[PDB]
Amino acid sequence: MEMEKEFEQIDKSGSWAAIYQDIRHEASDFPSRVAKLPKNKNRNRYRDVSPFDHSRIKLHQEDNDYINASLIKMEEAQRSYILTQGPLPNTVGHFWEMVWEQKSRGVVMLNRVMEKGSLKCAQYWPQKEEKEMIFEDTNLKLTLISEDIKSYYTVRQLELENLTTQETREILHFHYTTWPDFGVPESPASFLNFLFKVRESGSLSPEHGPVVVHCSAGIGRSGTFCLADTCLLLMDKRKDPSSVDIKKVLLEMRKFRMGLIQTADQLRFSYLAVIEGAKFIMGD
Ligand SMILES: Cc1cc(C(F)(F)F)c(C#N)c(=O)[nH]1
Repeated sequence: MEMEKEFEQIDKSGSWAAIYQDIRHEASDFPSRVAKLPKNKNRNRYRDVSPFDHSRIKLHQEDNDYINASLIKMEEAQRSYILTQGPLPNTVGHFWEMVWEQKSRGVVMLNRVMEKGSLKCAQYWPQKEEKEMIFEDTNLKLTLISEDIKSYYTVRQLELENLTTQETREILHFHYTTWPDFGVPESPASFLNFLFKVRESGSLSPEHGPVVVHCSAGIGRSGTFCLADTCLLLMDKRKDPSSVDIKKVLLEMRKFRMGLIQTADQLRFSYLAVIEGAKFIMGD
């Protein structure tokens, strides 16, 4: 069924909440024993959003290797992603340790530090060039190199130093600053423009570690980014582009982290984004 035809029949019958509950019913359910140990209690932003044990990202430390982050591997597509929660006050050093240890090139942030009059994350990168940050706990220095503020997003160059060794690496911060407080955007055009800006940078390419992607909980907004990116990749890759089924790709991705796409509005938007993206993909 050409994805767009399925979109029209679902939209006309008014059945997005219905379809979404079905995906939630067939989703995998694996154990997250480590996320729940008493010691890890202040490392989780939300009581009901946890990394599955089989796919969790482990820190290289002997003390406590735990972070709320999952490795998502889409095999046929040849693309991996790290999905994580917005850092907390006491996990900002762990966040930057993960970026270093996994060799990531880019970080994608899809929330504002404050939304709905509350804090969704910590201010985990420097606001100014001359005022760097040290994370004592993980032996790291982070420096703002450059900022490029656009209408729908901001792009930043950061330098990360492991003070243990004196090695430095350049990290790219892609910040989508315009998701509305409520709901999803009206047109996917600015979100697709943003996705392609991340792609262009090399941040999603196989010669780097996996990209790190986060929103507040790391499952909603994040899930949409990854779902859209994987579905366009497979359309470009397969012999039959129309054999790409969004529902199947989602369920495959939910094998690695719980709860990816949190509302039927967000599922509906992910179809829109892929559909509009296929005009590019397909020679246009
Ligand atoms: C079973 C399965 C499904 C998918 C799906 F396409 F759906 F995402 C991929 C990918 N990529 C895979 O490697 N195995």
